[PDB]
Amino acid sequence: MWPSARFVDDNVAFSRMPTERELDEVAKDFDAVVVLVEEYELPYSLEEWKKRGVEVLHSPIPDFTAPSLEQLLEILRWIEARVREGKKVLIHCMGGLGRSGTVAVAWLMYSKGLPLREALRRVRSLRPGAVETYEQMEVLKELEKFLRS
Repeated sequence: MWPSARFVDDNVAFSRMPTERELDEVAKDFDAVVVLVEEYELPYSLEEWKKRGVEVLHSPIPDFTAPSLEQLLEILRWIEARVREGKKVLIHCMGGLGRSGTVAVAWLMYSKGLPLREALRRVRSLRPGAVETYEQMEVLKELEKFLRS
């Protein structure tokens, strides 16, 4: 396996951004990637995934910002669809902590129904520093309120 990835369940992992040298490595282990980095901060084209048969969701979140609740729901629904297909999914931004950790926390709440406080603790046990900003925490609170409705 690609040990930079940390799995929050059997199918979904989060990590820092794979370099071009790591693409075949990640493609061996994952069938889909959620790319949270802006295109202009990529060192290769996302066509690199397509030539390897890996499905791509490109839903960028600017550095040090939170996704909207609607953006987070779109990403969650897409991860669920790949997982239902039996695929393994890698979530990544650049650093592997803030934006990717937020989506990882959201996935646990969304898929397992975990409360925010436990999902947060889980992901930070995996990667200390995950979910970096107040806005990232706040969209996770909004997601929780959404889900409990």
